Order: sequence, then C-alpha cells, then structure tokens
Amino acid sequence: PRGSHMAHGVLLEESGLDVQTIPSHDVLGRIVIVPETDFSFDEANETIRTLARIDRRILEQAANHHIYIQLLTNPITDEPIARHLRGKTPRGYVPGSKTWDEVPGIGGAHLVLVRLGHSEKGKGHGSINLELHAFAHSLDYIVFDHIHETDEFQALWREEAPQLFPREYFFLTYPEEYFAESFAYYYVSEKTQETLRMAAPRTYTFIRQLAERAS
Ligand SMILES: [Zn+2]
Repeated sequence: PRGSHMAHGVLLEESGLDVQTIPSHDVLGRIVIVPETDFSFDEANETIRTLARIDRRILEQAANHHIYIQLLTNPITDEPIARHLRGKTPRGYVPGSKTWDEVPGIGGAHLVLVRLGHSEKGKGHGSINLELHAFAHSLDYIVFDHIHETDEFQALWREEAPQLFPREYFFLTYPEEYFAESFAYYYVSEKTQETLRMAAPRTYTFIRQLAERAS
C-alpha cells in the first residue's frame, strides 16, 4: 500500500529517515524531499548535515518561502519538468562537451534539484559543494530578492572576486555565481570559511549577516 504523499518523493519529516541528531532537523524536515525509491542513506545524511550548517534563520526563511530541496537518485532530465533538457547543451558550455543529462543540480526556483553522489567539486559541476551552491541560488532569487543585483553586493563582487576566484571563470564573472559559491565557502567547512575570510573579507561579512537582508 503506497500513499500518493510518497509517490513523487517523500518529505524528509514523513520519510522515517532518522535525523534526530542533525541540527535544525525540524526545519530541514519541511524543506528536503528524499527519494521514494531506494537511495543511499549515507549520501542523503551527508547532504542534509551539510545543509544543517546553515544559519537556522536562513533555513526558516527558506521554509516560510516554501523552498524545497529534492534529492534525486536519477538524473534531473528524468524529472518531467526538466525533460526538455535531455540531450541539450547547458548554456556556457561548448556544445559536445556537456549535456544536461550530466548536470547534477539546478537551483534558483522554489524547487532545487540535487542528485545524490555529486556533492564534491568536479562531479559534474565546479562548486566546492553542490547542495549549498544550488540552494544559495534559490535563496538569492526568492528569499533575498535577487540580492546579487544590489549596489552593495555588486561592489563586493567587483572588488573581491578577482582575489578569491582568479582562475574560475563562472564564479569570477557572474555575480549570481559569486554569491552562490561564496555562500558555499562560508558554510561547507571552517577551512573554506577562513579562505573566504582571508581573500574576500567584505564578502565574508556580507554572507555572515545575510539573514538580515531578506525581503
Ligand atoms: Zn550556479
């Protein structure tokens, strides 16, 4: 007997997955959607624990805006709402070098898609952490009302991105990518946070106080 509340994925709080020792699991339980088919508990647990490093207030903002992060075992291009992407080149890549079938995450909308097993840099993407980076796009556009376009953030990007991402074209030259990757550096580990602080101290302070910038 399979309920329709699980047919298209399972909200984490309804999944039976044990997350009682994860910080902010009461909020993440209403944001994260896990697969309704077999999946790796280790991969989901690591992803959710990385998301749990985020300031609780920001997670509450995401939940109150009804942003969801759906963890997939399948490619994004098997989801009906992404099926038009099958076999197509993603913008910014040379055709033949990449297809959307190989892109493991998409952020920006109220539904963030993250394929499990692809978190680390180079696994189909160039971010230090796929789930933080993709979620940050949705935070940027929805919670923070395109904060990467503000005068203050634009000035931080101009002054500090050349110091932090001199060799990483997308993060250097796209303000929304600079925002999302700076967010990931702040939250993925103490080491990456201190790297951000040393190379881009005003950006570090901006991310640190991000929760006070919502709309
Ligand atoms: Zn991105």
